[PDB]
Amino acid sequence: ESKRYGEKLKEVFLMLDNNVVECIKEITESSRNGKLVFFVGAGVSTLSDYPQWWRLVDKYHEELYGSPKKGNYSSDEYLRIPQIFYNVKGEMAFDGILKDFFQVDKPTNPIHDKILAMNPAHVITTNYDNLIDTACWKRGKYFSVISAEEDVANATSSRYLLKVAGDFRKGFKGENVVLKEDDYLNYDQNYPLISNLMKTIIATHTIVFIGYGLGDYNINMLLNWVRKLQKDSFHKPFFIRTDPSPIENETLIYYENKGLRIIDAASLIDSNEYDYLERYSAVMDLLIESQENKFITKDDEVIDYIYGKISPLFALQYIRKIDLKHVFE
Amino acid sequence: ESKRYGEKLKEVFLMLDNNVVECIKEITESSRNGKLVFFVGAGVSTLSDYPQWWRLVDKYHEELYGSPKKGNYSSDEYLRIPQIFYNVKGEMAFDGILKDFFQVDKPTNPIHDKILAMNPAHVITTNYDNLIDTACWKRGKYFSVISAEEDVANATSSRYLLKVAGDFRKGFKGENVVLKEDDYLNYDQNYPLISNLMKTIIATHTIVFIGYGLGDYNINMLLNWVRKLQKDSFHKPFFIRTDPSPIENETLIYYENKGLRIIDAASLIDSNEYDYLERYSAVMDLLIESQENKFITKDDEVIDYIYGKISPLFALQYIRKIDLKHVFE
Ligand SMILES: NC(=O)c1ccc[n+]([C@@H]2O[C@H](COP(=O)([O-])OP(=O)(O)OC[C@H]3O[C@@H](n4cnc5c(N)ncnc54)[C@H](O)[C@@H]3O)[C@@H](O)[C@H]2O)c1
Ligand SMILES: NC(=O)c1ccc[n+]([C@@H]2O[C@H](COP(=O)([O-])OP(=O)(O)OC[C@H]3O[C@@H](n4cnc5c(N)ncnc54)[C@H](O)[C@@H]3O)[C@@H](O)[C@H]2O)c1
Repeated sequence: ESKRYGEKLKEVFLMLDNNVVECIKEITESSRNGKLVFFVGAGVSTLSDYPQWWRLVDKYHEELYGSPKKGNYSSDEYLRIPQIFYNVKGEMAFDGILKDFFQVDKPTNPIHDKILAMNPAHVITTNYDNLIDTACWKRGKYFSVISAEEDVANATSSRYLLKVAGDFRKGFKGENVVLKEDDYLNYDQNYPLISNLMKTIIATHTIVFIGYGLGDYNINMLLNWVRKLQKDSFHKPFFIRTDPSPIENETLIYYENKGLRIIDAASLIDSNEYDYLERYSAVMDLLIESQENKFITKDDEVIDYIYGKISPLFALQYIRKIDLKHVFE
Repeated sequence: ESKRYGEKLKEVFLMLDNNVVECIKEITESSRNGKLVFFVGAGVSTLSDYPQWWRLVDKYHEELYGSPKKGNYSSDEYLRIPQIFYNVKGEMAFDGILKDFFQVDKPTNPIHDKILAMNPAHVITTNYDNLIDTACWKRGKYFSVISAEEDVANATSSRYLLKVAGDFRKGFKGENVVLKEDDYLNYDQNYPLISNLMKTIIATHTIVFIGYGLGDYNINMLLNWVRKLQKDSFHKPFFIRTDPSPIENETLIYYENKGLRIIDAASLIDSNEYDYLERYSAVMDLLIESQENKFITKDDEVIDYIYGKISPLFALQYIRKIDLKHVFE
């Protein structure tokens, strides 16, 4: 643990392919320059035992028909069942179940802290829990929260916490979040400001995609928007994938040509089929410890961390030694 | 069968709900006025043993990932797996699978003839097989086939056969149909005239959906387009549903509020789990035998059928006896 984990991370750093090393090098540089923006989704919140969306679709399904579905719900059944419930049963009944499920208090997993350990310029989450807001407040990093159209102009600070999928701050109702099918069908007409505010950060910042699946609605919509741009014209987003099985090569080639630079979590380490907290932690600790220069051991590498900090100080003819402990950390 | 079927259909009609009776009467009136259009899907081709699309999505999966998938493909897999196989293995292999799977010759089931016996003014189909074209040709009905943009202007007849999903007439290649995921995204740009033609036919005619699942992709786009329209302004399409299990009440209310009048084939008879032909023929025979006046069993209907034919002739001073045999057929 104390020694095992420290040795394991440094050992895994030496076996990584050049692609993962380049991805980590770019992520660390973006974080140091101050242009790193995380994109948290469902998966960084379920580590805090937050309910998954299918557990509410099942409740809607068994309150409409009478029995849970015999299988896993598809992408259409995630938006169509709650819409059938809203149309048939009504709106107050649709909000009673939301109040029952989402009126819970849960802790903040360590990942929520690690995301704040890299100093992200912004944070773009597509979930409605206040776990990330609580973590940011407790760690002392003030972030202006933007969960409504009226919040875009009234931004007190410069760092954002854009919740592009609504929020339950104003109350536990379905008019503040995007859950049904018609909510997605009218997202660009009901949220015209948070769409621009999200598409601008993606184009003028480094983006990471922790906590997301590789076939989500949001990821595919973002890739559809990205394909409408020109030749390169922007930085390809990084995608931390933490699924149990290793990613197939065909599906990796298919997605790496659409913009993603995938960093699979179940390839640097071997873990159990349910140890998700130890798959997020591998990538996050790899990035954080790459920031701290722990994974630096070579003769030519010390002539880069030394030249890369002394070379700018060449126009000056004689710099003081009292502040020379500032050009280095 | 031979003689019991005539009594069984009459009993079913006598034991029908009033909504289905009204739907059948309106359908018969539309057929008699020449304003009936049939929307045929990929459920009248499987009666001819035509290869279902999930077999191609299974061959693509087997050739990509080496082994078949576990379970049943969702909506996204129906459009993404073919797209991944395209982007990875090339258009040549994509079309090689298409030619090997779709270059077959199947007969025309009795439903293709019951469809034509109702005398439709148009036929809109999302399948690519030429089964409906063969059925039209082998009965003396001339329909102008329309499966590409260049065919819209070069039409010669007034009765269209609008294949709104393409056709393999000009070669068994994937560029002549809509099968992938990017084909569906760029459909309004690649088929701007066929969409307008289909929308105009839907607006100015009576539509019956036969062969489509209720949660189909195509149906849920027409249902979204038909909501952007104003108040009533048109006629709600008829949907002939022939699934093995009866439709639930909530899902019936959900789709009847979206502008659909549903005729459930699994609620008018008692068929087996795989007796799809006996359910198609149970709803396509009620309409045809209602046209033939096999259900008139009251004096208020015999003094009305005669009156609807004879009343317009009251203007004429005297009609010949060889025209009374023309007024009635
Ligand atoms: N889809 C259904 O109807 C259904 C039915 C029964 C059970 N489940 C279970 O719900 C879980 C999520 O299913 P999904 O369809 O959203 O796949 P998903 O990959 O789209 O889930 C999103 C991401 O959540 C992340 N994550 C972090 N901790 C997790 C945890 N304990 N469990 C799951 N994900 C975690 C993962 O990185 C995952 O990629 C799965 O464990 C699944 O077995 C789903
Ligand atoms: N639903 C899936 O994703 C899936 C996946 C793998 C295999 N399958 C198999 O394919 C069959 C149909 O799958 P689908 O994707 O077309 O969904 P679906 O059942 O909704 O098919 C659409 C329509 O085909 C009509 N039809 C007429 N004859 C039919 C026949 N012999 N078999 C099936 N439908 C007939 C049905 O009335 C239906 O409305 C299923 O019975 C199953 O054995 C389905």
